[PDB]
Formats: sequence, C-alpha cells, structure tokens
Amino acid sequence: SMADVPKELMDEIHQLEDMFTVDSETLRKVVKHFIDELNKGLTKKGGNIPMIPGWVMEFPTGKESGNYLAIDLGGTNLRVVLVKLSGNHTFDTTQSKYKLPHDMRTTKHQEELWSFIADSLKDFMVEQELLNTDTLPLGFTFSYPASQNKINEGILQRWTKGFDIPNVEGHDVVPLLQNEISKRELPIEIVALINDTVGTLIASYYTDPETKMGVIFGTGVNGAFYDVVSDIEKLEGKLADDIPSNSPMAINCEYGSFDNEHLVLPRTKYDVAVDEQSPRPGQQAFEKMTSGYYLGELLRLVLLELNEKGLMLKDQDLSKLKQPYIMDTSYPARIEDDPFENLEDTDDIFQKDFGVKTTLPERKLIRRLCELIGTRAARLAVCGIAAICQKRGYKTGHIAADGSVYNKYPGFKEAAAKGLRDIYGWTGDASKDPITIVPAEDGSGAGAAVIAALSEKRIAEGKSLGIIGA
Ligand SMILES: OC[C@H]1O[C@@H](O)[C@H](O)[C@@H](O)[C@@H]1O
Repeated sequence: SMADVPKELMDEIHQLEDMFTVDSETLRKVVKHFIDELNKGLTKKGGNIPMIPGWVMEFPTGKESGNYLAIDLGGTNLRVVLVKLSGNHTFDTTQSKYKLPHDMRTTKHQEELWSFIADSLKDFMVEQELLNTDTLPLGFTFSYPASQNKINEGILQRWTKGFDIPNVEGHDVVPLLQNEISKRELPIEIVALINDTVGTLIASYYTDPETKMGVIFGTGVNGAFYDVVSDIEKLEGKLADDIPSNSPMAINCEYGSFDNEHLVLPRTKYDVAVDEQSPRPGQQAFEKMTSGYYLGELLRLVLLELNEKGLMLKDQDLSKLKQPYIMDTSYPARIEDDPFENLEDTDDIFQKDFGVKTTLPERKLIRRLCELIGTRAARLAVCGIAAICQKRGYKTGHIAADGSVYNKYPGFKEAAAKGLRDIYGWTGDASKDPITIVPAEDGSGAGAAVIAALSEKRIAEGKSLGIIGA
C-alpha cells in the first residue's frame, strides 16, 4: 500500500498519476483525429500516416496449398521458416532460428546483413535437404518502414527498433537480398516483401474469418487491415483492370508516425524529453509513447529528473542509469511483476544491474510509475484499433494481436481491453464486447507463406501485384 510513504513522495506520485492518466474523453479525442489522419494518409497530398499498400487483394480461403519459405528479420535473431500449406485450413511449419551477431543491428558494413541472411538460408536448405529442384517462393517479412509500389519491393524509409545500418535507407531491400541469393545459386525467389502487421492480419484471417485487423504491440507498434481499393484515392488511375474498385487491399498503416505534428496526444515533459534525445526527433510520436522500445527510457528519465531534484536516490551513483536506453521494457515488466511486499525483486535489480540502493518507499514510487506508463501505453495503443474499426464500419470483429509487450507485459492485455471499452462506452461482462482482442496467428511465419501463396497465384494468372509500370 502507501501507508508508509513520506509526504514529499506522495505529492510526486500524485502528480505523476495526474499526467500519466488518460481518461475516456481524451481517448475519444485522440481517436477522432486518428480517423482524419487515416483518411488523409490515403490521399495524394498524404499525411504523417504512410498508409502503405500491402498488395494483398484477396482474403485467404484455406484452399491455399504449396511449399513456401518465409524469413523474418527481428532485432534479436533471424528466423527462417518452411511452410507446407496443406489446404486443410491449417499448416505444417519447419523452422530455424539464427542468432544475430553482436554489432549486426548496428554494423557499418551493410553487406554483412544480407550476406548473413543468405548464408543462413543455405544452411536451412542443406539441413532440410530441399536443395534439389522448383524455385521456392520466398516471403520476406521486413517490419520496418518501407514504401512499396508492388509486393516484391521494399524501399527502406528509416530504421527503427534499435537498428542503425549506414547505406540501406532509401534503397530497395529486395534486390539487395535477391542478388545475394543468386550469387550462391540458391533455388529461391523473393515473391513478396511483407510487413509483420500484414502477415499477422492474413495468418489470423486464415484461421479466423472474423479477423478485422492485425496489430502489433511489440518493440514497435503498428496495425494492418483490409480496405477497399476504391477508398485508396492515391492509387487512382495507377492500377490495371485486374484490380477492380471493389477489391480488398491490405493496408500497412505505419501509424506509429501518427500525430508527429503534436496536436492531440497528451505528451508530457518526459515524453518531449524522450523525443528530443532520440536518434530522430519529431518522428514516431505515437510509437514513442506506446512502444516497448521507449517504455524503459521513460522510466529512466523520470528517475533521473526526480533525482536531480533532491527527492529520490539521494547520494547514490547513477553512473549506470545515465546511459540512454540501458533500461528496456523487461525492467518495467519485472518491477510490475514483483510479488513481494517489500518489492524485493525490484531491490535486487537496481543493486545487481545499476548498483543503486533504494528505500521501500522509493520502490513504492518506482512501481506505481511502471504501472502508470504501462497502462497509458495500453490505453493509447488501442486508439488505432478503434480508429480503424470506425473509419471502416466494423461493428463487430476480432483484432489479431501479437508483440512482446502484448504477450509478456503483466496486465497489458487487461489494460488494452479496458481502454477499448472506455472508448466505445461498453458496459457489462466483457463477453458482450462486439469487438475483442484475440491472440494472433504466426504472422511473420505462416502469414508470409500464405501471402507468397496468394502472390504466386496471381503471377500464374498473369495478374498484377503493383502499380502500372512499377
Ligand atoms: O514491429 C512492429 C512495427 O514496428 C515499427 O517500428 C515498424 O515501423 C513497423 O513496420 C512494424 O510493423
């Protein structure tokens, strides 16, 4: 409880509560502007929300069959996956995991990244003995901003989620990987570049036709959904006749860039601080305050400012806490996950990891802080779901969700659901909820394979997969 915390700290906890609490009226405010930005991003003039086409113009039926490869570039490790779509409305996947070398996510020699992915593919080929012969369709899940005018293209906009490699931005990633595959004479062809949220949208629809959206609450945030071609104004008169107006089209929103103008989001001085000190300030406004990548950075700055104010961690060595992005989301997650009255797990963390001693009330505050920024992250993140469900007329449906924060972060699922009930105003038992958030399918694995299948079928039918002349 709080029945033994000094008045100095209780007054700070009350202010932190007031700034990190987002009521239902504010959520509804954010959502309305969110909807405008979604529409604006579909016009030629554009907007801060990219609204990138995914070039998937069909719903998976289940009758899809074949052997498709699918790689997934995460920040921690590369994931090669073989997917046998049986057509029984399920799949059989043989996968591998290849750890990323130390400085890889940050390497100055970009050729090492592609060289790594290609070599890892060859190992998977020899271990699965599938190095005889058709050309294996490959689905490449590249979950970073990348505009695409056709499905087998991905021009890197900017690195996120801890990635920083020199000469890849503004470049098509696909040929980089493709002509590395061909140097090793591997029987692979990149048939599709897919965003993790889109692969998720499709993998889940494949096994749940009630899937209205595929969202990621992970080290990054993003959401994909099926729109209709006619709604996408910017593609007006840039498409072939095999892509009609009533046609479905998976949209990769890339809405982590929402409100870069800063006109609705309840940013605080700590939020502004995180932004100003981040690699590229003025970017990812929405993402910076809901994303797993930044949640710990928030905690770090609040702790630092409360210290440089003679209120907390007095006469302690904050030498280790001074390093930016030293705290990832595991810290808030583990602090909130502390089962002990005296918060003994938390104590151990600041001692072993940062070499700083805390009193009991100091951990009482740290803990309540992790609750506030985590609950706000949830309540704000679901504003993208309500916005999409309302721009389209989705009265009911399932939202396929994945991500390390959705999955691992304590009480996040509950918070995201309550945040969603507050926005709509729903009252009673949660089973009555017309729209619910459900655990997603394998988006980067199964999903990408299901998209390679849908893509090869169009190639075979001679039909297009991008804008004319792309
Ligand atoms: O990983 C989830 C999301 O992370 C964001 O940082 C990227 O821009 C998106 O492409 C991705 O969908």
